Amino acid sequence: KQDTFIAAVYEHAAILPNATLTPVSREEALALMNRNLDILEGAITSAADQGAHIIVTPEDAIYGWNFNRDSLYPYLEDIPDPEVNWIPCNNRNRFGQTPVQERLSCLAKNNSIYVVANIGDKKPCDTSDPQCPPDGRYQYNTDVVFDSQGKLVARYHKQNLFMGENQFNVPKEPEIVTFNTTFGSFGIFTCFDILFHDPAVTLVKDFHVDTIVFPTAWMNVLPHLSAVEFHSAWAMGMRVNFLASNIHYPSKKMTGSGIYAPNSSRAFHYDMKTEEGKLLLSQLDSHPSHSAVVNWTSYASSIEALSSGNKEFKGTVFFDEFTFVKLTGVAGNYTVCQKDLCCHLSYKMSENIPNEVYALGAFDGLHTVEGRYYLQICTLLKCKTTNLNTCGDSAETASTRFEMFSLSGTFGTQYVFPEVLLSENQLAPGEFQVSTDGRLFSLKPTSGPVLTVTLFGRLYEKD
Ligand SMILES: *[C@@H]1O[C@H](CO)[C@@H](O[C@@H]2O[C@H](CO)[C@@H](O)[C@H](O)[C@H]2NC(C)=O)[C@H](O)[C@H]1NC(C)=O
Ligand SMILES: *[C@@](O)(CCNC(=O)[C@H](O)C(C)(C)CO)Cc1ccccc1
Ligand SMILES: *[C@@H]1O[C@H](CO)[C@@H](O)[C@H](O)[C@H]1NC(C)=O
Ligand SMILES: *[C@@H]1O[C@H](CO)[C@@H](O)[C@H](O)[C@H]1NC(C)=O
Ligand SMILES: *[C@@H]1O[C@H](CO)[C@@H](O)[C@H](O)[C@H]1NC(C)=O
Repeated sequence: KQDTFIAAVYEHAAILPNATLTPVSREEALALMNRNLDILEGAITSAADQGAHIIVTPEDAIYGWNFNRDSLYPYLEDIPDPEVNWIPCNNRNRFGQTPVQERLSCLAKNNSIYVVANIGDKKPCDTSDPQCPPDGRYQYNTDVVFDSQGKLVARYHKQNLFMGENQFNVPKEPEIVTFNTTFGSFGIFTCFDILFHDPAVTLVKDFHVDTIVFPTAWMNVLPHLSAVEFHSAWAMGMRVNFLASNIHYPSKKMTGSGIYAPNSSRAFHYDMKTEEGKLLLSQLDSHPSHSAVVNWTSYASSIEALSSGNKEFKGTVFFDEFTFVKLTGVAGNYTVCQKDLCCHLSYKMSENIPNEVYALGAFDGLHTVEGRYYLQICTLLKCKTTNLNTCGDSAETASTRFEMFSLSGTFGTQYVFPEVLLSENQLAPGEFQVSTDGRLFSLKPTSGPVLTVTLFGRLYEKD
């Protein structure tokens, strides 16, 4: 047992297979995957050379995301259950046709570092299995973890597939996967999983993991679902360490990797301008200590409305119709409600920028586009233009700094993720805090202009 460790995550500019009309050969698939593994090896060795205990690499980092069932097939391997007790590097012939697992095992062993990666699983089946797909096998999006001896210690099949992941199957039941180390208990899940209850919430609530490792290939959607923004907020809301390893592909708005602790981001990377990968390291506590449990409706339910006779308007945020009120002065106090959710904001801007409009919004309803999930959100955000019809649209930059803010709401859930995002998609580590009574508030003037301050709530039972 050790009290701290060094975490590493790598943002990877993947080598994508070329567009072809029919499946490539096993041999071609393996040659491509090995070209990606050559680059990941560079990151793994560099991290180990700086004393890292664990490194995470991204979802689809080894073969990309452009597949149907058949074009994916040659990239797949049969990945056994870790209960078999297998070190591929030391016993390479135990299960045949497993060169990717072998190389990952050797990378972990030779650099004595835990290695988290995402590859593809195939599970052959018969018609005797009533669930067996017509084409004779299951295909899974699969995280694998190898320990510092090269032993396979975790295998996780992605539960919540994103629209367009037609090449993979959904597992029969959600797989709750953990692995224990000398530097804490770890849980694992993948990209889209972060928006759902199973396995993500269960790992924290039932299995009490200290840290999440998180391969992802996330497409950023402002104002609330940029990777570094939402991932760091989830970590703070769930009170776990969080190691997010993302694909680097600006063409599809993929960039946003980091290492996040319960109180704050520790390192983050965002880059839409280059095609470079990036390795991040940071120290973390093996067993983070926590403050008291946050009651998200406590302060909000205790006060009278901060404003009345609001001039309210409708605005669209990522396809959801929020109820907004405009912030008129350089300082103010507003309350706005939609159905069961009332949202309260107190603020003071550093300067009124005349052509820049900010609004406070509330949403309480079911999201349906690109996925189905129930939301309660209170948001302060920079409107894209001066027109109120653009409040909620994607806004990349702003000029208004804030001297103070305090946001809260009457949430009917205890799963709330506190987000703060500054202009140019920068996080604000150490500049804000969450109180026990559910207030997201500033500790000092913001170091840069504000894109949003948001409390993003999930009511999993209403999905
Ligand atoms: C209404 O908003 C104002 C900000 O414009 C709040 O003012 C307080 O400002 C002082 C600065 O001297 C801070 O110390 C406090 O932190 C601010 N408010 C807090 C903590 O609530 C004012 O309090 C707001 N009204 C409320 C909350 O009823
Ligand atoms: C990944 O699961 C995609 C998840 N989708 C997003 O990042 C999406 O932009 C939001 C933020 C969840 C909004 O709906 C993996 C993936 C990557 C590429 C293609 C398909 C799936
Ligand atoms: C894709 O084709 C280009 C051009 O011939 C080639 O340089 C590259 O190596 C190819 N990649 C793969 C995976 O075949
Ligand atoms: C592991 O190191 C040994 C050194 O002899 C060698 O067999 C192999 O090339 C190495 N593999 C990796 C992936 O580092
Ligand atoms: C949270 O606070 C509200 C209002 O103060 C109270 O009614 C509720 O019982 C509290 N819930 C928990 C779980 O502490």
